Amino acid sequence: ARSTNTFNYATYHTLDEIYDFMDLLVAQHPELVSKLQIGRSYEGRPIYVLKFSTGGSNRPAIWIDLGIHSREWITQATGVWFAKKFTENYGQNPSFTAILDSMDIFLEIVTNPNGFAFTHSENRLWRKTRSVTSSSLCVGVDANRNWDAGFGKAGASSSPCSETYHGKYANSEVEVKSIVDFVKNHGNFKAFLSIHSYSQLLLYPYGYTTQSIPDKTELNQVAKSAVAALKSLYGTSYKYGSIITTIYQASGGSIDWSYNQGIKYSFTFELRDTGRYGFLLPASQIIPTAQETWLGVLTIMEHTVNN
Ligand SMILES: NC(=O)N[C@@H](Cc1ccccc1)C(=O)O
Ligand SMILES: [Zn+2]
Repeated sequence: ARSTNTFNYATYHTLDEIYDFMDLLVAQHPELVSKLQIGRSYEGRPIYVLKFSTGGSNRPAIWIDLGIHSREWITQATGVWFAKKFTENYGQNPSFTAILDSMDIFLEIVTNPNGFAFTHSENRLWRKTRSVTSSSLCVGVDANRNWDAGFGKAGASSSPCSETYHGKYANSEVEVKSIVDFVKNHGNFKAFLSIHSYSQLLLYPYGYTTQSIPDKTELNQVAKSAVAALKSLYGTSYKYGSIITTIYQASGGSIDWSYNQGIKYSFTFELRDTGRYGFLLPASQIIPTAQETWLGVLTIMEHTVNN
């Protein structure tokens, strides 16, 4: 309510509640976290990113986004928990402290604010953005089919009414371009993590082509380690591998774009579960999901620091 220590992390929140949370966190830890507005949504809502930094100019950074697909509520809920955990473990956990003393972490909890608000007021299963385009009565674009990586190719739909519609052209969605511009301007990101649900998978590039990435051997081992770490908590089983070999051919995905930009440690997490609840995961699983996911994320971060 009026203190991140009183905030209920075991329940799902609205857009306003999450945004308020950000202000409270920043007010409580001014020396560690700051709120940056990287753009505005199609409908004009501000797009915020939380920057966790210990100092420095343009220290190598880790990017983490959640909620690019509005209906995957477990992701924004995990992002809120992550934000609080960062402030609790710095100075207490030797590994994480080491990470923050040398790198910055950028966390975008609500990557698709228009769609998120829509899931709360009209359609709980909305997945796309909220932009409208003349030649169609259908609304929205699949933000994770809109990136400049094999755009328009197999793995995305060309019909505006489709849940996987890629849009008119790469980066047409302001929600996507806002991230692209910020990452490009920064120029020093070392890791790029995009979180989704559901399926319990840890994926690496590529999704748009069957071509194997040059760093396949290293990324596969990093994923193997992260999955083992995540499983150690509650025994949750995750599969891992390239997007195209694990799920299916998908074009215009964020991770493929970031990897092609030279950001080697690009991974997408697909959280719980494997279909029993799907997108409607019970609130009682928020904390356990967040706790185990953190172990997998920390593993990737550790590798990035020492590499
Ligand atoms: N559940 C869910 O959203 N799955 C992802 C799969 C994916 C991951 C990374 C790149 C491309 C595609 C989707 O965007 O459809
Ligand atoms: Zn998704």
